[PDB]
Amino acid sequence: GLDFPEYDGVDRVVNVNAKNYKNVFKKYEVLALLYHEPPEDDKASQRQFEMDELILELAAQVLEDKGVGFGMVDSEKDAAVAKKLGLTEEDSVYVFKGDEVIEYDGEFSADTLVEFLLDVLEDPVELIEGERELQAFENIEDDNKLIGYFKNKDSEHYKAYEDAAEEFHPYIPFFATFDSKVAKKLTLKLNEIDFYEAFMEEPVTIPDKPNSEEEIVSFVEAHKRSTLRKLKPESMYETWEDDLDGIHIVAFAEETDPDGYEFLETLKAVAQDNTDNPDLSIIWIDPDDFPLLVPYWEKTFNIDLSAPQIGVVNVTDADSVWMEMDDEEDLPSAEELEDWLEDVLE
Amino acid sequence: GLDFPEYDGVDRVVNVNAKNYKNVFKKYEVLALLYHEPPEDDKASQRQFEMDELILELAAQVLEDKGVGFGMVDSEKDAAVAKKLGLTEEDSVYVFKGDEVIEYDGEFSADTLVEFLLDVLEDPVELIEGERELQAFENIEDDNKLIGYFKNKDSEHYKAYEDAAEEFHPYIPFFATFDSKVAKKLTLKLNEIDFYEAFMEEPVTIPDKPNSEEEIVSFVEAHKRSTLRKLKPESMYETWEDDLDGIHIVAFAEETDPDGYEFLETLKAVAQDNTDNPDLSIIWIDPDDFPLLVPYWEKTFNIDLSAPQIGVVNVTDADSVWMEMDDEEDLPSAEELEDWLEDVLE
Ligand SMILES: *[C@@H]1O[C@H](CO)[C@@H](O[C@@H]2O[C@H](CO)[C@@H](O)[C@H](O)[C@H]2NC(C)=O)[C@H](O)[C@H]1NC(C)=O
Ligand SMILES: *[C@@H]1O[C@H](CO)[C@@H](O)[C@H](O)[C@H]1NC(C)=O
Ligand SMILES: [Ca+2]
Ligand SMILES: [Ca+2]
Ligand SMILES: [Ca+2]
Ligand SMILES: [Ca+2]
Ligand SMILES: [Ca+2]
Ligand SMILES: [Ca+2]
Ligand SMILES: [Ca+2]
Ligand SMILES: [Ca+2]
Ligand SMILES: [Ca+2]
Ligand SMILES: [Ca+2]
Repeated sequence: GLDFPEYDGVDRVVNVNAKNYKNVFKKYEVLALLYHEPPEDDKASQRQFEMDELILELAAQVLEDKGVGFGMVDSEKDAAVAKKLGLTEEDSVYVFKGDEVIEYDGEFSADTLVEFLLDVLEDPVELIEGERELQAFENIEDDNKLIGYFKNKDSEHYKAYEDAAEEFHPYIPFFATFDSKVAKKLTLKLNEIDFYEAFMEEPVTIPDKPNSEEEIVSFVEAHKRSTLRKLKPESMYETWEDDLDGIHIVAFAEETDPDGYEFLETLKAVAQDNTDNPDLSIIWIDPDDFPLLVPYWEKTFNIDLSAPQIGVVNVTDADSVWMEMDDEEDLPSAEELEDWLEDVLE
Repeated sequence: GLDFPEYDGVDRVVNVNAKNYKNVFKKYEVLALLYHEPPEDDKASQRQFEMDELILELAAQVLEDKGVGFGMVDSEKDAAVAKKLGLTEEDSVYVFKGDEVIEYDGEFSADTLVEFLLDVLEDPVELIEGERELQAFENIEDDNKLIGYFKNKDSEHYKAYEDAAEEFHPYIPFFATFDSKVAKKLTLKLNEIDFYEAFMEEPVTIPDKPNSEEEIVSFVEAHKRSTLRKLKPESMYETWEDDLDGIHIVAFAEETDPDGYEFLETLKAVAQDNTDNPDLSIIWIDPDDFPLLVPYWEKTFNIDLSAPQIGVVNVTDADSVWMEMDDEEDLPSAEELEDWLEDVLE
């Protein structure tokens, strides 16, 4: 029978240098550039560099037909190109779509990169027309989302909303509808924009509508750090490095597992009860999203990720404390969680 | 501060040859061997071979602490070793756990390989004691599962049950209880074994209890092909190559998406209504499980995997037919699906 697709071994990652970098940007709508330090001469360093190149090669093969290019910029050999393009963070990926530039800070894998770039290709604002499109919108809960009601696609207040959407694309989805019926179900006046914090039932409306590009961006910046945030591969590093006071409240819960789903519903509740605390942000990690880190997590934290967990992690040395839970008795409720949090921090 | 783990570039994949293969099998509890053809000389083939070596290297690093080794066996240079070990399927992975041998036939990626090998390390039979462990068992539906009720692990009929579990480890989970309360909830007599076909509400009891090792293996062999099957990466190739009559009924549905969950519930219903048809076998593909194949699938089948799909695929040329659904009307019902498949097949 016909075989599944496979990596064909063809090289597609452009070696970007001073003479071709201008042609490359014109060739591709979306361009992903790995800004890297010159590979050390030792064996292991040469292998690490090799792994990262092939990951780009595999991604380039997948996204060749959709017009996504992949390039490498050497921090010394191509230093002038780094200067003209603004590549500062060493050993990191930059994504270019038309004008805007995205400083990728997520997992460096073929799966995650292709997913992220496919989201990048999409327009910054997604429209909602039928009730099924609204019902899909109302079901999002692991991303902060915005919804606005505007008269037409040509409205001046919509372009400001769209321009603001470009500042957070694709991490934070921006939705808009021109159907008053959908707007009525959401209690959205004309040109009003609602911000739904992740895992929160009731939204927050942006004051002083209509809103300009700057008013929207300022609002999102002040509200993007949700009280409960999910560790997603597209942004795991940005999220983890955003520690409040040198520690993270980490909770492991497998959504598909019954014990994991129940424990998550408790977390959502604790977050809803304490959503106004400006210093509280809990990281939810679904171990199913990071299969390669599970053994490392069980080893470092001395926990069994087959059962739900919650703890405090020192981001400096990975020192940790974890709430103990009985495998026979029922899982702790919001009351027990709120009390366990207050004690370990006091 | 502290960095996430990374590939360190150290080589851990053993070059298995006639002089070391016996020492290797004594070193590791679980050993995965890539039986591979000698690498071709061209550039592209040299990259493909390189890609596959690093994927093994990445898994070798993740599972070093848990005692899992990784080796490569060349079909010509190590042909005598392949002879002694029984490595016939070229360019494929063989996993050895003590005595048993598992002929891996799944996705060749680090994520899937580590997930699979971690399941191999687990014992073949998982026990159920409390109420929470029971409810976790009852939630499984994408795997065929077995459950038996015995007196204790020293029982003769439990040891026969455990020996049979090794023949299907870890693809088919074998569960067992010694708790009479749990047995009552499952309507299980003593030494009775219930077989829950995937996506089915009611089990099938193995007749002529108590059952021997061979009676169980035979029963599972005759029931392994569930009427509805999920394409899982650990076994995607085995599933796909098991064409009914040179064709597959393929259904795409993203479980987390509301429209995909409903269409899956409809699929579950259609499967339950025809579970006694020996020829009907539907493959369910969750596009979230195969992010690198989504562009290839949308291009080949001319479908949009953001909406649920169902169709018939010729396994020889990837020719296909797909049920058109309106993006504004409600999703098709079980009857409408039964009406579309029987129509295209007649
Ligand atoms: C699936 O497609 C294959 C070809 O891609 C079909 O096989 C051909 O069938 C015709 C007559 O049916 C023969 O003349 C050709 O020689 C066959 N070619 C090959 C390569 O097998 C097959 O019939 C199709 N299956 C269905 C169910 O339509
Ligand atoms: C984290 O660990 C460091 C030592 O590595 C220690 O100095 C610091 O105080 C710890 N932080 C907290 C919040 O305990
Ligand atoms: Ca370069
Ligand atoms: Ca997103
Ligand atoms: Ca309002
Ligand atoms: Ca205003
Ligand atoms: Ca909040
Ligand atoms: Ca070898
Ligand atoms: Ca399994
Ligand atoms: Ca029964
Ligand atoms: Ca008998
Ligand atoms: Ca059946």
